[PDB]
Amino acid sequence: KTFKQRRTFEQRVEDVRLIREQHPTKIPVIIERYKGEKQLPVLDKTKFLVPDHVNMSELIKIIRRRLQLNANQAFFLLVNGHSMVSVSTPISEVYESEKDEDGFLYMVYASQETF
Ligand SMILES: CC(=O)Nc1cccc(NC(N)=O)c1
Ligand SMILES: [Cl-]
Repeated sequence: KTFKQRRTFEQRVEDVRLIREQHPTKIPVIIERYKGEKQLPVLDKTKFLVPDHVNMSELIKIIRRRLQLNANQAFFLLVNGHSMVSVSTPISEVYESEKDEDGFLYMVYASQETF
């Protein structure tokens, strides 16, 4: 059902290596809806190539637009399984510290802070 369940560790590593070769300025991001989530819709895809200069605040705005949310729908994003300490960090810096061993950066979204 989840990305890590659909693709082998070998397959995920090789896909991150191809993104380094073909899209060297992009961060490879996996974005999934929390398995408990009732309110927010599912995304149209799972794997996102994010420009490495955007900060987490801008990436939250990007995901809100992709989900076509309105002003008063709540949205919380986990990175590497936990809350973001800051939304001001460039995603290139977030990637270096929070990347998975497969080389993806894993994010999960919910309408509650309580995941
Ligand atoms: C055994 C082997 O190929 N290793 C390796 C390690 C890091 C990066 C890459 N290539 C890449 N396109 O990111 C390949
Ligand atoms: Cl690129």
